[PDB]
Amino acid sequence: QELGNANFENFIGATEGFSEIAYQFTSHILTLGYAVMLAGLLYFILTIKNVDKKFQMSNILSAVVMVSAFLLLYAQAQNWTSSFTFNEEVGRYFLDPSGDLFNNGYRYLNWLIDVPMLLFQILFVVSLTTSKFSSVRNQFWFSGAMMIITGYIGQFYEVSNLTAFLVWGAISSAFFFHILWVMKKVINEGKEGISPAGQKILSNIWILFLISWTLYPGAYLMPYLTGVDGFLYSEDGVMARQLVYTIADVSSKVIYGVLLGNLAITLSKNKEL
Amino acid sequence: QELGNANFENFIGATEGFSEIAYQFTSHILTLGYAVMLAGLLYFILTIKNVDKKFQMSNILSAVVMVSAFLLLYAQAQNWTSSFTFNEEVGRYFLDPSGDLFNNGYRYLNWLIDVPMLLFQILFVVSLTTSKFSSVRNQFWFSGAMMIITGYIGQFYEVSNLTAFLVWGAISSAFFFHILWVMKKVINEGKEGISPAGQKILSNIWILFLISWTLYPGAYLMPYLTGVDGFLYSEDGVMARQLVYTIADVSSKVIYGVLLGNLAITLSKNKEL
Amino acid sequence: QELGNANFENFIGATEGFSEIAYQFTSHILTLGYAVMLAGLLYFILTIKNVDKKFQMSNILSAVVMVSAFLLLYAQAQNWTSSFTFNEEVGRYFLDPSGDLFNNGYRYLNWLIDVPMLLFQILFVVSLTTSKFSSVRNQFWFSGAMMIITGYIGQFYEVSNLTAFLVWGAISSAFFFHILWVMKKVINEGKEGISPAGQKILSNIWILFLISWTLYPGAYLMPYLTGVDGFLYSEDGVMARQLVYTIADVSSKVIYGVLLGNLAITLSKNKEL
Amino acid sequence: QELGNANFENFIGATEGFSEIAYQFTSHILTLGYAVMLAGLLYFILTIKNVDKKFQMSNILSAVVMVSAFLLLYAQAQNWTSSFTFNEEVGRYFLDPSGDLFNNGYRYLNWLIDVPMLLFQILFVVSLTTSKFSSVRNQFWFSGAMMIITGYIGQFYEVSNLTAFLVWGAISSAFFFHILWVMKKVINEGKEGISPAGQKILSNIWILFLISWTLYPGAYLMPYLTGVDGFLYSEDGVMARQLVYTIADVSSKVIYGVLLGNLAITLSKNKEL
Amino acid sequence: QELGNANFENFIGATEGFSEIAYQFTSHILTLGYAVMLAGLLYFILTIKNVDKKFQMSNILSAVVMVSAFLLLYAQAQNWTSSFTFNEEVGRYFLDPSGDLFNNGYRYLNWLIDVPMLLFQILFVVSLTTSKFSSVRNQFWFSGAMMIITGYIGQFYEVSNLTAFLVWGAISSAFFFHILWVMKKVINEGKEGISPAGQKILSNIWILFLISWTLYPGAYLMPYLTGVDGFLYSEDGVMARQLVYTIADVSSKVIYGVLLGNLAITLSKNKEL
Ligand SMILES: CCCCCCCC/C=C\CCCCCCCC(=O)OC[C@H](O)CO
Ligand SMILES: CCCCCCCC/C=C\CCCCCCCC(=O)OC[C@H](O)CO
Ligand SMILES: CCCCCCCC/C=C\CCCCCCCC(=O)OC[C@H](O)CO
Ligand SMILES: *C/C=C(C)/C=C/C=C(C)/C=C/C1=C(C)CCCC1(C)C
Ligand SMILES: *C/C=C(C)/C=C/C=C(C)/C=C/C1=C(C)CCCC1(C)C
Ligand SMILES: *C/C=C(C)/C=C/C=C(C)/C=C/C1=C(C)CCCC1(C)C
Ligand SMILES: *C/C=C(C)/C=C/C=C(C)/C=C/C1=C(C)CCCC1(C)C
Ligand SMILES: *C/C=C(C)/C=C/C=C(C)/C=C/C1=C(C)CCCC1(C)C
Ligand SMILES: CCCCCCCCO[C@@H]1O[C@H](CO)[C@@H](O)[C@H](O)[C@H]1O
Ligand SMILES: CCCCCCCCO[C@@H]1O[C@H](CO)[C@@H](O)[C@H](O)[C@H]1O
Ligand SMILES: CCCCCCCCO[C@@H]1O[C@H](CO)[C@@H](O)[C@H](O)[C@H]1O
Ligand SMILES: CCCCCCCCO[C@@H]1O[C@H](CO)[C@@H](O)[C@H](O)[C@H]1O
Ligand SMILES: CCCCCCCCO[C@@H]1O[C@H](CO)[C@@H](O)[C@H](O)[C@H]1O
Ligand code: NA
Ligand code: NA
Ligand code: NA
Ligand code: NA
Ligand code: NA
Ligand code: NA
Ligand code: NA
Ligand code: NA
Ligand code: NA
Ligand code: NA
Repeated sequence: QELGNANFENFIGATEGFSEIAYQFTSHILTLGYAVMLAGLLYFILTIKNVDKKFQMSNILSAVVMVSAFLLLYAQAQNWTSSFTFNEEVGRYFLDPSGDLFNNGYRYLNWLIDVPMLLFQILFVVSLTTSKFSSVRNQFWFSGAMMIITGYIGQFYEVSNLTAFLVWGAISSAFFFHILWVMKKVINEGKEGISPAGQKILSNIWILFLISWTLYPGAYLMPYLTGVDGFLYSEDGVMARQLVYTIADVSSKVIYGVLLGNLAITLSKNKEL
Repeated sequence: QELGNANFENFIGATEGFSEIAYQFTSHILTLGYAVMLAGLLYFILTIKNVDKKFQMSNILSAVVMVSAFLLLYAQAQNWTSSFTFNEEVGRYFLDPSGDLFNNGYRYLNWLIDVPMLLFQILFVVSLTTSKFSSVRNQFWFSGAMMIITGYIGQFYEVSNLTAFLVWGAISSAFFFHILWVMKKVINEGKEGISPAGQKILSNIWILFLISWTLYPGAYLMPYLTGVDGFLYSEDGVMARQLVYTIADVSSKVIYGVLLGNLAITLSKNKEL
Repeated sequence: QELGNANFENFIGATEGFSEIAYQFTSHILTLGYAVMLAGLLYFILTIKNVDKKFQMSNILSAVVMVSAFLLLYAQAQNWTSSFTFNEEVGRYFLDPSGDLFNNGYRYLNWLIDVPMLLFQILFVVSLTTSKFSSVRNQFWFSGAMMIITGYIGQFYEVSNLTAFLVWGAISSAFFFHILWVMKKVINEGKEGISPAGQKILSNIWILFLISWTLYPGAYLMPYLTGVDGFLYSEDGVMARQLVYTIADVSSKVIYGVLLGNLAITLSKNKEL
Repeated sequence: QELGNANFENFIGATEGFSEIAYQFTSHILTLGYAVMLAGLLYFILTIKNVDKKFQMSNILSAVVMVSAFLLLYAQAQNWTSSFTFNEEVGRYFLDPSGDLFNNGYRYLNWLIDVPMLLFQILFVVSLTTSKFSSVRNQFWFSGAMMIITGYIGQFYEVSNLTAFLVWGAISSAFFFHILWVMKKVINEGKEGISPAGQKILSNIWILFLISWTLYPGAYLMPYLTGVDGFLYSEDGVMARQLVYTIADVSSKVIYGVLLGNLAITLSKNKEL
Repeated sequence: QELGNANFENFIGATEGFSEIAYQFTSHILTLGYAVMLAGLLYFILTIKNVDKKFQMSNILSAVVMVSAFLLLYAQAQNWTSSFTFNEEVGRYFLDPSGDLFNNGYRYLNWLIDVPMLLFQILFVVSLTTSKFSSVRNQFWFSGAMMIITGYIGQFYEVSNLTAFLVWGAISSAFFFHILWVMKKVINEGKEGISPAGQKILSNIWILFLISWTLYPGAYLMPYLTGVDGFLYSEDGVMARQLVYTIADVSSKVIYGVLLGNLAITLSKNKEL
């Protein structure tokens, strides 16, 4: 059976198949994912007036990201259940090509919304000092797009061409390091001339950002993090990848948005928190 | 046939199958469930302005839980009708593995929204005295997460390994007892320095909370509450489990939210009821 | 063919099948049903501020019922088209058990929202005199639940056990008569000490309530209202039942809600009719 | 192949089948239809505050009609693609009875919302001089209902019984002429005592109303407007019917609603166009 | 096999089929498309109050376009995955006629919303000088309709009749040039009597408009832009066409709407950027 430039989920599914626990867990974690995003959409809309007018764009951009993430995770939850079907003889779920092959690439192109908007929205809460707004925005958006597109190309080859997978991944990582660099400056400048309570929130935002964003390259490498024929090149690695994505999605989008909202409240003249 | 680590609904469905009443009732009760949650979402949004600004976060968190519960019960309603198909020869509904096995685990991971948010929202209505907000929140969220995850692992073994089922269930129960303990403190402190009308509502909330939350471990054990080859290890137990879930869902999420809203009104300077 | 405890729609569908007109009409009338409810949801939300704050809960409860009725009629519309499939050889639609048997019981459990909320909402518009709010509410909700649950059990036996059908129906009818009794008291007390305009609307509400609610037991009996092998034990009775449900649904939920809104306007100090 | 009392789309589909252009166009025009209605729903809600309070009910009733038309055209768009399936051997789309026969009757029962509400809403913008509001409303609603129900019965016989088709159509046309008569009076009285700009809009509304509403009986007769075995008794007539419906739907519901909104603005003390 | 007047996607799909990358990418880019539009819908609604009342109609018309584009791209995303199915033997996705042939014509008829509304909305932000509002609107709408309808007819013949394809395309292009001419006048008059900041935004809008709108005829010609049996008459051309549509959709609808919003803010007495 030729699968070509397909994600490793399809190779595990076509050879060993998935146990009840592996198949059900992956469905459950994607379902939790899209439920969090629709709940988050409601939260960010309903709390718009908790902050001064100038900060409300951050709530709006959080809502924009919630719409993207809800739609994508809802679609992927259906893609999972469509791509793997129970075999009564062996009692496992095997690749069902009539559902299409499963592909994580759905996430990557939707990041062309998420990444630009997540990076942009902090610039509506913090005030820059030494950095120029337009310059930070342009660097975030350029490096964001390049990081996503190079990684997108890479993940198609995660089984078919390990070399292409690692080279494209390495190129993507360079743009990622640039984003980390710029965001660190933005957090530092944001701390300047605000209450200590605001400064503490920005310290928390930086840690959240660094960990949550690093989880995505972690999900990229997941199948090979225990090397060739390792523990993770298995249904266990399939489960781990979607779990890491869901932790990263909730952390990078919802918790990030909530912390920015809390910062906006502290910076708001009327509001106290 | 080989079903592995699957819920007992699939064993009943694959051996005896379900009568018209058992199959239809389970579909009906899940449909009522998701209808209550979407109706509740509308209620919590439309009543936001019935309470002082400081209490409105409770309405918002109720709405967040309604989104989670609606999405999950809607999905599970479809999962039920997909997993069991009419056999014309015998006139009963039998396991249809092309629909996937039925799994209650969908509920468990979505509780990672419901439980944390339900426990959190009371802290936006009552005032603590001796207990610290952040400390109560952290205990609720840590013990809530551990209770859910341990029970989640357990329910996969409810047929395949009764020992694992009972041990994981027992560990989960310990975290549950801790939650009951902390919530009792919160209700007691909440009663201090408020009107007798408010105190009565908090007394009602405690009883509602204790009964509604205890129904979940009840649903966990349901198939075995009449022992080996008991009355409940049957389509009658399948019906009973989803009925208990729906009573618990409506009670723990909607009625809880309504009572908290009514408490917020009594604590609101402008508002009266 | 063995259908067990199934609604008579399935017996007609499995024996005679449905003509184009019978099949299409039943689909059309259910589609009109769910369209009216979603349109009504929009109407009740958009007119909230047309009445004094104290009356707005009636708009909210109308909206809650609209959500329930929309969801249920939308689901039942799909259930109808799934349960009956065209046979090319004879040119009629026959029972397709792969879609599941058709069951009116979906409506019954959703009445656990509709009935309690419809009975409750009038208590936010009229003022009681001799009766206590909590007492009327409790009687409405207790007798409402018992009426629904006993009728729900009954309708499963409408073909398989005419005796059980009529006995459960009779028990349900007793609870219905109690509801009619309590609602008559509520209307009488509501008329006391209000404008003639208000009194006229309450007279209209009583007639609407009495006729619209009585249509439901009419739908229950429909197949047998022309006796054994009568005109209505046919596709014509199948059509008649869903037509009566749709007239009852629109009358009891939407028109009732509109009249209560109009009553609220007349009782509103700020608002004018 | 026995189709019985079915619309002519099914006879063309079962005999000649549909070319790529005929099948795709019909799908496209229904898709445009439902898109216009959901976009219109948003427009009528967002512009509510552009007119004086007394005129806002017209926006609300426009929104109500948008909900009905969106739901119906969305359902019919799916019904079209379900009822006709590609035959690879000849490269045409043929009747697929597993999808159900296609029926325009879906539209007719939903007109029980559209027609009453479209006729009603003008009475919240114009002021009558000779005519009583309640009397005009009752005439519109009675004649609207009778026009719809008689036409609904007729269209089932458009192939099976040309005589029934034409007689029911003729009876329906009588009620239609009554509606045209009453609406002409309403427009004339509406022009009395308003600005010339308002009078011009009402002149436009009358022309729009007369043409857009006459398109519906045009769609009814479409297959036979070129006589027996004429050009229109073909895939070309199938296309023409749905095109005429979509022009009529957009004109009678959206453009009508926009012109009424524009009239309301001119009659509004605060507002100007 | 015989495909008749069908888009070239179906010819590639039926002969060579699509690689994993070609099939998945096309699905991903359409998914991004509809996600951007629903996120944009939320953005345009939530930012309505960021501009003076007189400019808010531009936000409303942006929202209207978002509804159209979301619905269309969502439907087309499903049409793509329905029209091509994995062949296990060769590991490619081939035409699945049971899903219907794929057709870009869905986009064209929905442009009867998008094009008229996009051209109209600028007239609620800029002030004309020498040109009449009604005259510019009428020219936009007439030439817009003719451009769309002629191109719509053309694209059905892109394989079956290259001559019809190029002639209808040429006629469509003439109406397009007229639109470019009128929009240039509108931009010029719009620049008169506004701040240099406003003039810069209008310069950007003109460039965006010219490039984004020209991408549509580019997508029309895509398969033949490398001549007969060129590189683009392939899965690579299929990918390129949907990529160009998505870039054009985001640019012409969302970015255009955002720039108009930014212009409205600069022209707003209360607000500043
Ligand atoms: C055994 C087979 C025969 C069965 C035939 C049944 C006949 C039922 C007739 C009337 C229902 C009256 C029920 C009483 C309603 C109780 C209301 C209630 O529970 O609320 C009390 C309220 O609080 C006050 O203070
Ligand atoms: C076959 C090759 C195609 C040739 C390419 C044609 C391009 C120009 C088309 C039309 C120009 C004028 C059309 C204007 C249509 C009416 C709108 C209008 O100008 O009227 C406004 C009214 O006067 C209120 O002020
Ligand atoms: C802005 C986003 C766009 C990104 C999407 C990329 C898709 C590339 C599309 C077109 C390039 C091809 C231009 C064609 C120029 C070559 C002409 C040619 O090859 O000659 C024709 C042939 O030789 C005579 O028979
Ligand atoms: C919610 C969406 C977010 C925050 C997306 C973030 C995505 C990344 C940080 C992706 C990074 C990658 C690498 C650093 C290397 C491998 C390829 C990527 C794109 C997964
Ligand atoms: C609406 C969601 C709610 C209130 C969820 C509550 C869940 C529980 C209280 C679960 C408790 C469990 C045990 C104590 C033992 C067995 C495993 C669990 C997780 C079902
Ligand atoms: C919109 C929902 C409403 C108003 C539901 C009303 C339901 C009833 C009045 C049901 C009555 C019944 C009987 C009195 C006898 C037979 C069984 C029932 C439940 C259909
Ligand atoms: C959007 C809904 C509208 C405006 C509905 C209008 C429907 C009609 C004017 C129908 C008229 C008919 C006749 C006059 C004869 C044939 C049967 C009808 C019902 C199509
Ligand atoms: C978002 C929708 C937009 C902006 C649509 C624009 C459509 C066009 C500019 C279409 C132009 C065409 C030609 C100039 C020639 C070929 C046929 C068309 C219709 C694609
Ligand atoms: C930085 C992390 C990258 C480490 C690369 C590890 C090389 C993995 O090696 C690969 O493992 C697969 C599954 O085990 C095998 O099927 C492949 O044949 C093999 O190339
Ligand atoms: C704390 C409540 C747990 C009670 C444990 C009951 C033990 C049931 O025992 C189990 O019952 C099943 C169904 O009858 C049988 O199929 C199994 O063989 C048997 O092990
Ligand atoms: C309306 C309340 C009383 C109704 C009782 C009517 C008795 C119905 O009688 C039933 O009729 C069915 C269809 O005709 C038959 O198939 C059954 O054999 C017969 O028991
Ligand atoms: C007012 C318009 C009514 C005209 C009705 C006359 C047309 C009836 O002609 C019908 O045409 C069908 C297809 O062309 C044939 O299949 C039928 O046999 C024939 O009766
Ligand atoms: C202005 C751009 C239009 C250029 C028209 C080029 C003519 C293309 O020629 C066509 O190429 C197809 C694909 O290779 C072939 O299948 C056709 O047989 C051939 O007619
Ligand atoms: Na599956
Ligand atoms: Na598929
Ligand atoms: Na089923
Ligand atoms: Na499946
Ligand atoms: Na069907
Ligand atoms: Na089924
Ligand atoms: Na089709
Ligand atoms: Na079907
Ligand atoms: Na596919
Ligand atoms: Na199909």
